[PDB]
Amino acid sequence: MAVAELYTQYNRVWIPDPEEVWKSAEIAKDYRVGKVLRLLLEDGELDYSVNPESLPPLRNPDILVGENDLTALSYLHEPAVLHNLRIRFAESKLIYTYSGIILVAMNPYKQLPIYGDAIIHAYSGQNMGDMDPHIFAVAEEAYKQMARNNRNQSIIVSGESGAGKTVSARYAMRYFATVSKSGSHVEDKVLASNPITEAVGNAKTTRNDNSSRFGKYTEISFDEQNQIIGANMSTYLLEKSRVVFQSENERNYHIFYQLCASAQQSEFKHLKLGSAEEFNYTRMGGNTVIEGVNDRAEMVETQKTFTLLGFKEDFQMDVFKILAAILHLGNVQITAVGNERSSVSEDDSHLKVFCELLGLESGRVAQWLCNRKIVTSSETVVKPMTRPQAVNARDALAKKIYAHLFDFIVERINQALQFSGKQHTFIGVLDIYGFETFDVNSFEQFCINYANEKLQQQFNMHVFKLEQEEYMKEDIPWTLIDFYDNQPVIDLIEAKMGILELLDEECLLPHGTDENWLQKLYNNFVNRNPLFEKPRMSNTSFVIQHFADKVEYKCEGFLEKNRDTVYDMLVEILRASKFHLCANFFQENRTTVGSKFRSSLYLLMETLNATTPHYVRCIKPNDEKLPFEFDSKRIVQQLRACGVLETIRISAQSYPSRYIEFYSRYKKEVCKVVLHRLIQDSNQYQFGKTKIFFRGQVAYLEKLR
Ligand SMILES: Nc1ncnc2c1ncn2[C@@H]1O[C@H](COP(=O)(O)OP(=O)(O)O)[C@@H](O)[C@H]1O
Ligand code: VO4
Ligand SMILES: [Mg+2]
Repeated sequence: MAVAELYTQYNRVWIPDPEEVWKSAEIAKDYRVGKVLRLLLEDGELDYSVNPESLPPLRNPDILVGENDLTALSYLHEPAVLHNLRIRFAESKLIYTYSGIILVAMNPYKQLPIYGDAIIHAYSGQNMGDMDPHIFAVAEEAYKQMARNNRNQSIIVSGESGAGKTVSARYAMRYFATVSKSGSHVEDKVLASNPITEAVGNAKTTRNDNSSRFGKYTEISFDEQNQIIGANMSTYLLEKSRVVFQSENERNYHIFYQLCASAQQSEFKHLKLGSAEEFNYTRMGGNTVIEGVNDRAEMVETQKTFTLLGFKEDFQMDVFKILAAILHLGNVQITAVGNERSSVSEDDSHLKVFCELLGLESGRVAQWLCNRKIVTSSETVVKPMTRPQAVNARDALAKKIYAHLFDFIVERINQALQFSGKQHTFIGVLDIYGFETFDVNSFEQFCINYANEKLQQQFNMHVFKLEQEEYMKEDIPWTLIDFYDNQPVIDLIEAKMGILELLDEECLLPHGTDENWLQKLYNNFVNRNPLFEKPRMSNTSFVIQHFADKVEYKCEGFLEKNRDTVYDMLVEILRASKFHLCANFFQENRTTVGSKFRSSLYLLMETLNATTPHYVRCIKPNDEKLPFEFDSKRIVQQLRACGVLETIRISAQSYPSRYIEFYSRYKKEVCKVVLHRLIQDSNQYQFGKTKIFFRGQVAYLEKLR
């Protein structure tokens, strides 16, 4: 129709380019309705092959600065979004951009002076959209709605590893803490909870120098005057294998390096530590230092933060003792005796420190690192362990001790953040590990990536399903916006016949194996479920089509990691610990890791669904942690994965403000003909079965009051 009349001389379009995904091209001669199109490139010209139905994407008119909200784009398509963000990022140094209520945040990889108190208060009391896009605006909007509607809110940040979720979450929490002040100083303690959990919960990966290896949901509690009174942290599966293993250029958890960097301080001498390079549990990656990070200085800050939360020096030394003990455990020499047996010397210097610190008997530990007890009714058998088996038992114990320590710190943080008053409302801040893939992906990545699928599902259910259904039930004209439903890959993972259920099945077999489980995966899903693949050149791995990328998983270690057990005799020894904190960990007060995880995510998703969400979509602009560097191919891959274009389409098309409430606030044939004969714009508001939808057309009537 008129479409062809838009493609004329002097006009520009987007065409595929390998490097920048899309490249611009100017139209030479006007277009004729119905097969080709002549364009003048930046360097030369060609007759662009064209589909008369789907002509090349029209380019938008240049503006001095990229529009603050992408819904404002006349021609809404992928090239427009990619280009607007590039211009705002590379040229204007703007990391934040609106897609309606949904915020897009680009990782600058550079400190920006835009988070000060003056700016915080400039955003306070303002309406969403009045100010430039900013994480504070998202936070203010949630605060505004909580107070005005007495409704619980959620800040839900998303994106792949290193995109900037944790940073966004912390700045949102800082905003809340500042505008709630002056409380009659609980705010300082709520904020302190983040860096503590980072010290024991974050570590350097090749994607992120400060990668979160656990999921976090922090409910911030408010009183009736909307002042912070406390908070509660829910954590989700910590990466345990991190304690005893690192791949090249990766580190263990930060606090180990903070501790080792403090080895020669007087207060720490009794822990008998050395450099991080002495210990097997911290040296494995080949590099113990993070560029720009002084681990000794971080130890000092960590100690201040513990103190801020009310954890005195003795409490701090007690956790440091556990951490030191774990390090020494990793350096306990286990030697091979023949081919079937292992041995640990009771005089092993690291074993002695380990036992001194945790108050254990060295003869007992050495014995039961290298042997296992088998109790039947008829008898008790003691079998030797091979050195590999002994190492595995040793490392399992280390992981278990650390897991308890982490839970213990979280629990005590929650005790310190408790309140006696009544919780009027709360704002929940979600910060979980983001999508990640490496040369070698295992059980850890599978769980993280499954969690990210569920979050994308929760986003989609709210933004696309629930929202568009409301319109259809209210019976108004609505053109449907398509989105990619990731329910299938989710079912493949979590449902009755799923990967995780099959893993649980194999784990019940006493002679279960990773290989037998993998074969069952092949048989059930190869050439049967499209989202499941077997590489042509591998009989040890499987591939999953996730919303964001395809990921290849090695089967090795899935059973072990799903079972997550320690030998009874080792647990019994630590249960008899003469160190109070350790004995508490292993005191006596079925389901697998995979099953506990599913249940935890189910409860989290329904927690979120019972709040008003506020979505922040974080994008990692490049893979080299470079300041304001725009990698087009990687960015467009993330935009597609998060359904950013579709989010903008439904954002532009949606009615922001939504009969019985109409009359009383300020039959249905009357109220309509009343408003119709009141405002000359019939398009400025659409009437439904039981509600009238106002396009900011609703704000006009407000000021008339
Ligand atoms: N707004 C920001 N300002 C400055 N640096 C940032 C910002 N967002 C991210 N970064 C940098 O990127 C790093 C990784 O971000 P992070 O939030 O920890 O990632 P994740 O999404 O995996 O939680 C930050 O620790 C910092 O180096
Ligand atoms: O690297 V992040 O795990 O914190 O998503
Ligand atoms: Mg993080």
